[PDB]
Amino acid sequence: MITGGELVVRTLIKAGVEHLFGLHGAHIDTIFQACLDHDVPIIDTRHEAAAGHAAEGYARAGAKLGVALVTAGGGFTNAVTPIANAWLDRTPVLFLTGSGALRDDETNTLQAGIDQVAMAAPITKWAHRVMATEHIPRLVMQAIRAALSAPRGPVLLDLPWDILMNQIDEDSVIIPDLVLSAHGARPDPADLDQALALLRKAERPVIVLGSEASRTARKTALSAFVAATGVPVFADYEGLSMLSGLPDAMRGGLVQNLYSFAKADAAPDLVLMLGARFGLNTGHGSGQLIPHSAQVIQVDPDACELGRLQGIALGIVADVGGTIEALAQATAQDAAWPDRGDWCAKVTDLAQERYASIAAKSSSEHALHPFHASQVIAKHVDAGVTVVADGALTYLWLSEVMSRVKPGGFLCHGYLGSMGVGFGTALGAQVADLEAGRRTILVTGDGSVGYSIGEFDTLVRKQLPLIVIIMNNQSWGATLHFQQLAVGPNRVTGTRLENGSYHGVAAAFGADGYHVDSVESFSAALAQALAHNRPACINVAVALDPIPPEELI
Amino acid sequence: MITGGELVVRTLIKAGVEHLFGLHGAHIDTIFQACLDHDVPIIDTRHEAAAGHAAEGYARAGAKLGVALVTAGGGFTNAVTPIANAWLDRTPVLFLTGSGALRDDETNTLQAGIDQVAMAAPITKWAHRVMATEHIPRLVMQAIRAALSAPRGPVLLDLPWDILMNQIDEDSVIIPDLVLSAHGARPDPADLDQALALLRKAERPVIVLGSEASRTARKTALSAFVAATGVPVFADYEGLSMLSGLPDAMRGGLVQNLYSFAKADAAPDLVLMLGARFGLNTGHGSGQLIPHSAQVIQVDPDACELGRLQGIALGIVADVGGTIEALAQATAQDAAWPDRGDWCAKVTDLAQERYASIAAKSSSEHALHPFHASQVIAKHVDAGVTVVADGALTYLWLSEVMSRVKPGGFLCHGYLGSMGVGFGTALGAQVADLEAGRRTILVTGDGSVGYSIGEFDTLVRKQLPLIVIIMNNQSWGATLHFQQLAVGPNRVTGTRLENGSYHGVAAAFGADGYHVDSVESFSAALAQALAHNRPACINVAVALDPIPPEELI
Amino acid sequence: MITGGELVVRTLIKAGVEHLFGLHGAHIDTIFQACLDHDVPIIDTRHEAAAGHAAEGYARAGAKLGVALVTAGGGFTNAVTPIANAWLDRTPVLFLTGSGALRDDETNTLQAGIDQVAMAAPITKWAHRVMATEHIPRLVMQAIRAALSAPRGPVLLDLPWDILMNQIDEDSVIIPDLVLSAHGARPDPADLDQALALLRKAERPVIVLGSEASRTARKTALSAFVAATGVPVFADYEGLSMLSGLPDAMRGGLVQNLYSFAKADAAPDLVLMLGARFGLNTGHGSGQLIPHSAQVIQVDPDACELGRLQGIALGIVADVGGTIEALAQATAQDAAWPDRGDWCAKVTDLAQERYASIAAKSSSEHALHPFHASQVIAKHVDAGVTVVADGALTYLWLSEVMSRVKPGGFLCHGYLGSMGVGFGTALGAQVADLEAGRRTILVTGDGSVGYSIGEFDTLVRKQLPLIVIIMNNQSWGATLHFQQLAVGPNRVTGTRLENGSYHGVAAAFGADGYHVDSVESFSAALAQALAHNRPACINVAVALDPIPPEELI
Ligand SMILES: Cc1ncc(C[n+]2csc(CCOP(=O)(O)OP(=O)(O)O)c2C)c(N)n1
Ligand SMILES: Cc1ncc(C[n+]2csc(CCOP(=O)(O)OP(=O)(O)O)c2C)c(N)n1
Ligand SMILES: Cc1ncc(C[n+]2csc(CCOP(=O)(O)OP(=O)(O)O)c2C)c(N)n1
Ligand SMILES: [Mg+2]
Ligand SMILES: [Mg+2]
Ligand SMILES: [Mg+2]
Repeated sequence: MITGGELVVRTLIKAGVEHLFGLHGAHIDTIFQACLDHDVPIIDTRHEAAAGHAAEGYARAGAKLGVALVTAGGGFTNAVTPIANAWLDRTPVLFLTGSGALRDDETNTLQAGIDQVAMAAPITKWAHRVMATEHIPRLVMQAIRAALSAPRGPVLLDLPWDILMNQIDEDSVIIPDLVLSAHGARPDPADLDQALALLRKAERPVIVLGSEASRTARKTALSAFVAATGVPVFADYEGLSMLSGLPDAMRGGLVQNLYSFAKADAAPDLVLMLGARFGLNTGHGSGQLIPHSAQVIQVDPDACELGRLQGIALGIVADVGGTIEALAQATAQDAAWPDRGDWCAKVTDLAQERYASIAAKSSSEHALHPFHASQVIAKHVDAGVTVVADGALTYLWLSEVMSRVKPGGFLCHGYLGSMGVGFGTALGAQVADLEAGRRTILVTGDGSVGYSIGEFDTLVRKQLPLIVIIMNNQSWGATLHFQQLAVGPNRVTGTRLENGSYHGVAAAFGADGYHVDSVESFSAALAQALAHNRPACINVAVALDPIPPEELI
Repeated sequence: MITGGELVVRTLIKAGVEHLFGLHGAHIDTIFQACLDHDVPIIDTRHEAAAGHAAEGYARAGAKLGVALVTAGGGFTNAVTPIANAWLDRTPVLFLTGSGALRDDETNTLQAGIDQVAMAAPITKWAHRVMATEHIPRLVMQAIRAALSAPRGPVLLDLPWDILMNQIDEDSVIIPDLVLSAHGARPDPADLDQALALLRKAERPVIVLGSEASRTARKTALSAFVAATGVPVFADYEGLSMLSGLPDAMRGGLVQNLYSFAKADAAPDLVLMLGARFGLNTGHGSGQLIPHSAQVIQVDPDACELGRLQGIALGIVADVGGTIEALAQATAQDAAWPDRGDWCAKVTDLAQERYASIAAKSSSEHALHPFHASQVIAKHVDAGVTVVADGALTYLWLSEVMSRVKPGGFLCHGYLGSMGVGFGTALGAQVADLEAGRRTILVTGDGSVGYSIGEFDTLVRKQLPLIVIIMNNQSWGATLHFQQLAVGPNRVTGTRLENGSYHGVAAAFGADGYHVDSVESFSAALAQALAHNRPACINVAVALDPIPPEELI
Repeated sequence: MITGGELVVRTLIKAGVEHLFGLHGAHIDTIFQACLDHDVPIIDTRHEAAAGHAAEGYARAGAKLGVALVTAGGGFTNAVTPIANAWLDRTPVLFLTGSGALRDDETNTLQAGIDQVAMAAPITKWAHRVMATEHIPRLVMQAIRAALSAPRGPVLLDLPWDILMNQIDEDSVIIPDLVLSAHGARPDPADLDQALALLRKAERPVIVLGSEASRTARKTALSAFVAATGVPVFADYEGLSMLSGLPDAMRGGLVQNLYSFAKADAAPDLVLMLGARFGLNTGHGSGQLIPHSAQVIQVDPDACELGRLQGIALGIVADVGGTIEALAQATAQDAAWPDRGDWCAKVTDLAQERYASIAAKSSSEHALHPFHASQVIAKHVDAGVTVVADGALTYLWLSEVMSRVKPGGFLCHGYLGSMGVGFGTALGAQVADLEAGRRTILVTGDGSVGYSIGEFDTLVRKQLPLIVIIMNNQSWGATLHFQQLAVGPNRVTGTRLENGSYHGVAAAFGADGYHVDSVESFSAALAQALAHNRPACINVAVALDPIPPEELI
């Protein structure tokens, strides 16, 4: 005789999950008991939103399934921002929630009576309420299959208190394996051929990676394909870390710096989009990054994304990882590829030029320029580090130093653009980075850090050595800029935050707190915090007036 | 200057659509005007349900996109049953609906004020309301891409009266092409290898086809793969017609007759499921058709379906058509395949034995046995015929004669099990069959025909030579059987239909009407109607008491 | 030991329901068995849509709860149009639906796996799935209270097959009474005073009744209020029959004929709206019926409706029935009311003038004018007759003769404006009219009758003596008019219906069939059918070209 909670955890074990992120409630205590018995850690936070964002972080930074665990009612409703974020970001999280007992349904009782499945339906791949304890294993496994397959996304499994506490005889119900191929589907040989023929006869070809390249992590395949063709590779934020293993001469970097190419007479001839959607990060349908004049080969698992905002030449529905593999295989059997050395140097030179351009207009005459601050962070970024970015102006500036470095992970806002998401995200990422030997750095704004500032307590309780760097410009920055730029100099309201010692908050939570206002003071602080196996907060006084290039766009 | 309706039709044209199925309304009259101008026929019915099912029938029988067109309000709400059916049936239909003008939203006006998108969300791949006339082309095309890619399914595009009537200058908005590869994704080489290895070392292997094999229609690939391996092939209803081109010795027929295999000591060793889900048609998780002892290779575009009710050996998420192609390609390069002649003969003999078994207990001592009736239909079934089946007992009987024939199409109930769906389905099918030179026969129940009996008018108006065969047992038959069988002999209520001359109704609508009660009278009637390029109704008096084998299950 | 189906029926009994309207299915057979045992008739139709509309008709014509009963899957989806119609019409129907068993949820099984509750949520007052058999009584009763209270509306109760078949010991679960006051809430005395003060100092005051006056049927109170004040009373379609008991001199008739009042210098001074919403029937916010210059007193149970499209003077949220009562009570204690005889005559004269105006332009030079046809129906309309109206042009013409007669019921399209709804509606109404001794006449279009033409069978099987009058103009009339009027003379497509003997269809179903083409032939036919306790169809050949005054609007 065992509980439905046991059933959940036994299935999670068989799926290979090793960590869950949650906040306790009576409704879901059978899952806690089971995890205690099985030595499965639940990283318990101070807010369900932080718990959900940790699950995302864990998934995004480890390329794993993330699992979030929340109680009925407010437990679920506090998880909604994570679910929506993961939905837009194509990130694989199983959200497990409690709900009211099915017996005594519709009795106006504690934490019951909200349609949690209806609320999640618009923003999950699947959302469903379990009706019987016996169904737990097959439904947990089905939810996980939905989460993990292309395009990845969140799933909500709602488990009534009733269903969880009820006891059945183990050995009346079978726990299935996760039987799902790890290699995705790949293009038809004729599409691959055509794609390769177009790639071969292009003068200025370019590859753009998006989130699905990251989720599948086919690093050795990518790098064989890139080495054979010499075609320079860009990424949106989520795909960036997939460039870390490529040879320098073909790291184009973040797609944004594709911006100035047209006016340099170097607008790409052809673009191979591998899970990079037409939208915010790729410049919508504007043709400012992905030129209207270019032939586009788009590979996405969702047919809707294929040429959504712009005409394309070849539309392939397939898995991105499977496709990368296929390109490598076809390309190992090839080796008649034109040089592209000149084109690669041009790509390199343009990225380099934007950087030096920015550098030529940055200061400290009584105050630290956000670009200078980002540079200080940049010199510590390599494959042994995951960078998590939050807070508008902060990350638009940070982005300019991200292309020339090679992070193990880079986790920035997706389409949701939700301020505050970073803290939970970074905490989940650090958990995943512990097995891989990486340090997680969170770079956030003074506004954004306030959303989840209580997580400092969690960092100390759980001994997670996350470094939280706050770019402190005394304001909701991008948003203050909008008011001045779009309305007028004296139209600034509700956008100032001229109060609060954030390092003191961290100190009062047990975390090491630093405050800095200079290139040299910040440098020393970050170095000292990296040297300690200890969580930290670095409160960086930074100038507000400078406008990052990406903002004017 | 052109209308939003023009924009819709121009985009449909470029997608290659050649017929729409609808019922007129003022709200959507711009689409009618445009179709009139471009010579695009709209097949207008007597009920939006019939229109919607016609779109299904056209898609299912032509392996094409089907397009339904309904007005705001009741237009949409009448279309809901077709949407749900297509959803469960993985059938590609674009449902185009009017809705209230966005200007004067929330003014309690005619046909406005129901959230049509919210209603369709639970049963569509995508459902969305267009907000601007300029968006019409990219959104129509996006909707079509979603409909057509794996697994196929319905899509609802809601077009406000406002948005449709409003005029823009053509040449300010571009009409995209349909750029979407026609070949689906295929398995990773290593998964294919493993699948083929398991297939090669099996003793009693079996292939089971489901709806996706049918949507992709890779007939020449399938038959090359079957010819190379000699592996017998079964299908659920929707997959059946895909067996019409295979050599007889490997036509297992409908999956149901896999039922008696276990007790004959011939339970399959291995089963290759190509788009056949675990569910109603495959015997759920019971192992009565797909044995628990068998190794299962499942190929489905939705990872959810992979081993949903039962353990599997290999779970591949890929397109079924692309998979079939890949198996043919790998299998042309092979030709070292074990005989399977004995096994195929065994498959053959079991199917044949079930048939003769049924035949040995069927009569006419004053009344025509439903099996004998089905046989009369069978002798007219070949590649030049699409059979559409409705009505419970009718189709459970019909199913027993469908395995030994080779129809160009077989369209039966799917998971929805919705009585009455057949009439509109057969009407759409007949439209698709006209270019292919086929005849459509509908075989339906006296109950089910009453759902859409007015479509006889549409047959006559539109000169569609459909033959409507009514198995008339004076009742909602299966449903009456349930009452006697599950409750008791004198517990029959609301299930009798002892009234109504259905051939008369057809005659009053201008269609040729026949009434028959015998093997010989029915035979003559069907032959005569097949000989005429004319729609017909054949009212067949048939016995009620007999229980089809499938019913006891 | 008893079934959940028993529980449903026992609770329905205690609520006082005496008829259900449904179509049988195995999933809901426990309800059929129970009704058979308790002598509760289920009127079984040929389409769930018809069943649902019958429930509406029964409720709308009897001022009762209507109860509809449909099976899982297609049974529910076919009911959707009735649900939506009842939603916009504020009509009290309990929709009881089957759904798949909760055990074996998510097994891809027959008729399961569509989120029926999600589909109904956007168009019900409450929609809910029952989780335990013990909950059936309290939940049925809850559903009924929701349906019956102000503003009335449809409710969906979803009862899994599981839940219905499962057996419990009766006497372990109590069946509650319907304990819900029959008298609605009434306005605060101060609001009533103010309303009465404004009404007393008005020069040209007017009352407009809507659906909620009809649901509560406070006939004796209304007529005491009207007799005390001498204030003329109008109604939208649904409120019309509430005018049948009032003195002639204060019967303004349908609100539409308030149209010409402004240009006659007689635009109302003040309007007391009793459940009449701003919307389609009251001319939206246009002030063509409810003048912008008038002081408006609006009484509605939904605060949202209060001045939704137009400024009002006094907004009261209360029940319309309770309010009418309160006005009668306050007004019995009053009797100092200004004359209004002149104003009433003026109202009378305007209505009369519109009628004579129309009459002066109607013909038969080879063809029967729709107006003349309506007049033939009018001479049989009194308190002993319920009129049901369908089909666009048909009812816009019929409406012009409705003001001067006094029907026991008038059931016309509401906001949904869904063609075809009439047939089931009239069938339900005739069931309700049987206890009250009334005859039901359906007046419908040739288009609309096609939607549910099979119900002629149901009329014969159930011996319901409905008379179905088809205004046959060989077309979807209003819709063809729109094309000529809005697009052009030769822009007529998919709007013609030049085929089909509708009377023949009725005769083939066992109903008396007539066809007529003249004032005198129609007159004889209608009289003969009224004389027989028998269902009938009168196919009326009617001219198409005439444009009803309401159409130009
Ligand atoms: C949850 C959420 N709240 C508000 C906003 C709107 N918003 C866009 S930028 C911004 C704030 C910037 O704050 P900060 O973290 O201080 O970063 P800075 O721009 O100062 O670097 C706000 C409020 C949002 N996108 N998401
Ligand atoms: C829309 C719908 N209504 C009701 C049912 C329940 N049902 C199962 S079998 C059956 C009807 C069979 O009647 P008929 O069309 O005459 O075929 P028969 O079995 O009588 O040959 C019904 C009504 C359903 N599955 N779908
Ligand atoms: C279900 C539905 N279908 C279509 C329309 C659009 N429409 C406006 S009136 C009308 C048809 C008129 O029907 P009929 O019964 O022939 O009316 P008449 O010819 O008497 O005007 C249609 C189709 C609608 N409002 N609802
Ligand atoms: Mg800031
Ligand atoms: Mg039957
Ligand atoms: Mg008509």
